[PDB]
Amino acid sequence: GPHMKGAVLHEKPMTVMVLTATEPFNYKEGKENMFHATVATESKYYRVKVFNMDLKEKFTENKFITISKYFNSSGILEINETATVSEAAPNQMFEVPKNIIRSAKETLKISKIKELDSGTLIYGVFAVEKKKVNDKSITFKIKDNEDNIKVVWDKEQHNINYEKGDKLQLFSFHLRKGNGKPILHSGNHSFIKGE
Amino acid sequence: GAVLHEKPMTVMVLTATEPFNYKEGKENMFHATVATESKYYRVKVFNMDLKEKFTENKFITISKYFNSSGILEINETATVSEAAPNQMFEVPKNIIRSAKETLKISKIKELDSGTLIYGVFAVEKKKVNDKSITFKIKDNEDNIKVVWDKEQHNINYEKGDKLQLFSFHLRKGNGKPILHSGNHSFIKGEKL
DNA sequence: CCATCAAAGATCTTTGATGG
DNA sequence: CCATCAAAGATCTTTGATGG
Repeated sequence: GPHMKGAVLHEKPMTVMVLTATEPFNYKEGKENMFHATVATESKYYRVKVFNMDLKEKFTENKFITISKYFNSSGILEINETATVSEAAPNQMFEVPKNIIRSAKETLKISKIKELDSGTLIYGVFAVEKKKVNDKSITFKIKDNEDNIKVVWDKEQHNINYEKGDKLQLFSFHLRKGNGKPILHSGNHSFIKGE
Repeated sequence: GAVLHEKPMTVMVLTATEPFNYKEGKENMFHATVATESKYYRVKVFNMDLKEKFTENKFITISKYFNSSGILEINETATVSEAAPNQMFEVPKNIIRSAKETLKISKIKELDSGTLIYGVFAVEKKKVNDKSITFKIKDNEDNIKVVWDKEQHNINYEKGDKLQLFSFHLRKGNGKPILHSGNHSFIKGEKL
């Protein structure tokens, strides 16, 4: 089945414009690489997790593609081996509204992130106040104008590309509210990179 | 701070442990318990030349020793002699019994953080961690966690056994009282 | 009934208070 | 201005709730 549990299959074809995509990366040892992308329709942007590396080229910025038999997990799309992805016909193309492009690249305030439900996937670019390397984890204190929060990565550390002073790019991190002590924690598909 | 007592005191030796390594690069130490006519004292001995002197029921006269909040500490600068008969005496039965008794855990929990704790307790559970070994000990009223993080070698006691503790430190932090190993801590046990 | 992953809690490391 | 050492704080593990 889908890499995201509970994800629902959508057979109906949908045409999107690719806004951005990450390099592929190893998310789990012994498994094929994945990448993250953001795509948009005339009315909505979607975060997308792509598990078929045949599709690297099709996820080029500003390209229009038609996707079918993809999975939807709480608004996050998953494209795996069973999906069909083709280049869109010129007649299937459209203009993405500016507000949608803007929202797709925006990062929520940390204070607002903290109000979301536990388990919500968090994406964004944040200033780093401190980085701490431990044996079983790397932690970051990230911050903005108004607030700060801890980011916890407990996965393989070798391939993280982050340099002192960089802003931190987060993809698919999980909000954990704990009990008034919230953090962002890596999960199965999380990706982290300096900007 | 510990108080130096230059004047001689004659005591009877009640019990003493075998010597053990308490700190890397240091001479061994042992624990003992001794008594006068009127009081018992727990004792820490750091001069191993004195081990034969600390045999059960022996009367010894101690001088230039330290009293550290009720615990006597005997190092190289102390003088320890065999007592003269005229300094010998009878240790009353209630003093000997008090020397051997263990505080209820419910009373231990009320003491100040940092108080040194000794006693014999039933073991309820043992857990081995990466860098510590912990035990749950109990009596008829209460239970408490013991933490050993000094050497990470096997402590071969488990549920049903009895654990004898020497100079463990009470920590109350977080409203969660524990007994924690410290500089001079030692564990003996009775296998089941 | 395993797998998941967040909440709860234990363990481990750092800080800070105290004294000599 | 070392040495202790317990609390605070951070990391790490265990537990418990959910869902295919």
